[PDB]
Amino acid sequence: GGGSIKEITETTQLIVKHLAHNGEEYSEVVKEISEEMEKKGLSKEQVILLLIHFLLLSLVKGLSPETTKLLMKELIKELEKI
Repeated sequence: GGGSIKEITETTQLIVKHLAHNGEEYSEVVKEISEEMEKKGLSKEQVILLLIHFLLLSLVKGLSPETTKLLMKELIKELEKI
């Protein structure tokens, strides 16, 4: 439901640090993206969904950390409208 998402965030950072040559640059994106999700009041379930969405953009689709950050920011905005 709600609460802190730092545990979910730190796990995602560690996941992407391990599976990407530029994992550190992705981890910083996870940090900035997670703080925006907790700012926008998104639920834990939305955070996990979006963090897994970030993992698939970065690690599966091969999108740069800057690209994924832009897409995650636009997805967070779309979520707060609903």
